[PDB]
Amino acid sequence: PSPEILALRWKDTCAHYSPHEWVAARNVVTANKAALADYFYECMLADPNAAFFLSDQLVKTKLHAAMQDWLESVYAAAPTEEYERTVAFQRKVGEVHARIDIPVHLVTRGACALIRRICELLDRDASLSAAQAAATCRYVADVTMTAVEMMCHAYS
Amino acid sequence: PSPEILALRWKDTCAHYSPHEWVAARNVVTANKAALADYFYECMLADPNAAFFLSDQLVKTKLHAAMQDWLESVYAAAPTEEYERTVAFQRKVGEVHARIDIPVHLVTRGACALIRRICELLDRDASLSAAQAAATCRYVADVTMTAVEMMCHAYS
Ligand code: HEM
Ligand code: HEM
Ligand SMILES: [C-]#N
Ligand SMILES: [C-]#N
Repeated sequence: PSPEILALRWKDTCAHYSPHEWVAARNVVTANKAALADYFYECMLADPNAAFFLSDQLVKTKLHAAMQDWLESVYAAAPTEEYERTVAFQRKVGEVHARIDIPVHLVTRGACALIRRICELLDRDASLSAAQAAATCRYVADVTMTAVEMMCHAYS
Repeated sequence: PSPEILALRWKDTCAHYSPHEWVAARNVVTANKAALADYFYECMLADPNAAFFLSDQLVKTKLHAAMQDWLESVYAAAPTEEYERTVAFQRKVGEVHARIDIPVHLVTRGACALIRRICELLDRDASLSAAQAAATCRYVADVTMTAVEMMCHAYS
């Protein structure tokens, strides 16, 4: 299952939306990427079953920054047309988790935390119309879940 | 990992929203459950990797109806306070998929199809304010992903 094939799925998912959704989403994510990373590790480190796989040092020195870079990569893909590069990266991230047996149910819960908080931030974005915010939230759920799908290829 | 423990997670997720979000979501889902099932199997049977696991007869005679019942169960849980019953059901559904080795990445893509189409339907619901529709879409993503999390427990 090659990256140029997986890139079609990413391109097709994003093509359901306009560049306006891509930009609105990428703007809220870049403006809040540290706060989104904070919320992700706040949610995970609180569950003892998730904390099992995480050290405070690993989060502080590596993963907190990596999560910000992951978010930027996901939301840069469609605007910069870097589909093949992004899907290739998602596949490798998935392989990292599968190799150390991160329970897939915690990966999906993590994805949900990011989708929820990004869509909460979009709802409060005064620069978007009701219709534009709505379309952007649908894109955020779609593109995040596409990234999660690529990551979850490693688990089969 | 008992059902009364898993029920806390479902209750907590739904408690982030008001009964207004629960009802708006349950109303759009019940009104469109057959059309949502249609869209789910339209998306899956189109991918040859997913069609591998599905016969037209299995979809026509069992799963199409089961998907409608799954949707009704997910959106009935918070309004009827049947948390323990719903999480118990989700766990068993997950076990069905894990036993016949349904790739988890296809389960997540399926969940995304339902979230996308339900939120598309909510956007067009003239009876909801912009703010109410927004809150309801966030609930739909959260509660669907909670159901998916419960299903994915079987894969670890
Ligand atoms: C949406 C969900 C997730 C995303 C986007 C994500 C992101 C990432 C990324 C980008 C890396 C690679 C870091 C690097 O090598 O630069 C990574 C690795 C890792 N992730 Fe996640 N992750 C997710 C879910 C989880 C969950 C649920 C856990 C644990 C409960 C977890 C624990 C880890 C661990 C332990 C590593 C390896 C760190 C190291 O030892 O190199 N991740 N993750
Ligand atoms: C959100 C995702 C999904 C939901 C909500 C869901 C729902 C269900 C439910 C409720 C059942 C139990 C039916 C019964 O015993 O009454 C079931 C079984 C089954 N599902 Fe799914 N499913 C999902 C994803 C998938 C995917 C991605 C595939 C395949 C590519 C798949 C294929 C099957 C098969 C083959 C069975 C067993 C049917 C039988 O032989 O008894 N499902 N699913
Ligand atoms: C992965 N943090
Ligand atoms: C499962 N259809």
